[PDB]
Amino acid sequence: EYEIIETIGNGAYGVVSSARRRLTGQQVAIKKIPNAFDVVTNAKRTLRELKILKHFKHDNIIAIKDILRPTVPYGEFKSVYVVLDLMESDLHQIIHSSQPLTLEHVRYFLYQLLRGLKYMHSAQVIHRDLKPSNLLVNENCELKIGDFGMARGLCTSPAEHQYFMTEYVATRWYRAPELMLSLHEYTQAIDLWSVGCIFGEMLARRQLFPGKNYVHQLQLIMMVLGTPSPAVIQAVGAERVRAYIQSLPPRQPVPWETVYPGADRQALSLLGRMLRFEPSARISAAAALRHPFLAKYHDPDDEPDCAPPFDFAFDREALTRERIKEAIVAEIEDFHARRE
Ligand SMILES: Cn1cc(NC(=O)c2cc(C(=O)c3c(Cl)ccc(Cl)c3F)c[nH]2)cn1
Repeated sequence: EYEIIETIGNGAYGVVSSARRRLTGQQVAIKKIPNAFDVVTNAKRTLRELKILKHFKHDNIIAIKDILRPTVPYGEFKSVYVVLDLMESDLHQIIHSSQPLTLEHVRYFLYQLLRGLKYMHSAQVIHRDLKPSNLLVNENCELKIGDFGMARGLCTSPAEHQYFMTEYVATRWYRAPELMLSLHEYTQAIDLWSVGCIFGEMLARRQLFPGKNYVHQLQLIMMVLGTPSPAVIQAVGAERVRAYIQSLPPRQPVPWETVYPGADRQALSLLGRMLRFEPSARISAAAALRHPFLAKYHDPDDEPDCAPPFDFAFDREALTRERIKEAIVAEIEDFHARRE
């Protein structure tokens, strides 16, 4: 049914290969999740991502094109094969390379990212791990958000460690203040912090806050944003961090013009609207698409919401590996039923 071209990916998620459907000739990416059901944690993530990707139909979100059916007896179905959009590169590789990236690239890439988040956010899904390398880009310059392993809804299970240990959620360099400090306000605004970090990175083609560890991360952020306000300092979850921040002299925010000298005025306008300490002070995805910097591409008339919202209830459930296997197989059957 498929003709393998070459291998490209490894690992943590599995193995990725480029391929073509024999009948159509159309090119795809095939991900093998080997021994998919052997570990509960992994199996749970697999089910969560299968449901998420099947839920979205959006040009700026990686899509499942096919899932191969077991052609073996059920008991020997060990590894899962997912067929996905083939994407040549990603935003990290592009930013950190000798490829072009003018203001127009920045503008268009940001536009698509935000377009994808408006959709995803409206379904009540926080990605929680946006970074350049999770944003794939194909030969046509389409940007697609992938890697939904970290994604959660607005109210989650206290049985997960992450519920309390927010400072370990996602990736340090793009991790929102509210996660670092446990500000007890966990919304889609988490993503808009990461977007700001990505935006900044694209403007200078280097990482905005590359802290070596926890404390240095906070220091790097505060070098630009200044010290958090009193109101935020009070809201800090743990005593020692709270105390640490209070131990520093007040610092005034640096205007973005200084951080990124000579950069587009309209770009820094929007950037500033995203990188603020307080979650609810940050611009939303939907509103950022309205900002003058994205004038050129914004079309209210082609930036859909996602109905209905995604429900994360299934993830809360306590299932054995063998039940998770069934649930995943049901999703493969459902995929094909819904088509054929
Ligand atoms: C450099 N290069 C990468 C490819 N592969 C693709 O086309 C491709 C990747 C995806 C993903 O959902 C995805 C995966 Cl599988 C692993 C990790 C992350 Cl972060 C992802 F986003 C979908 N298609 C080919 N070359």
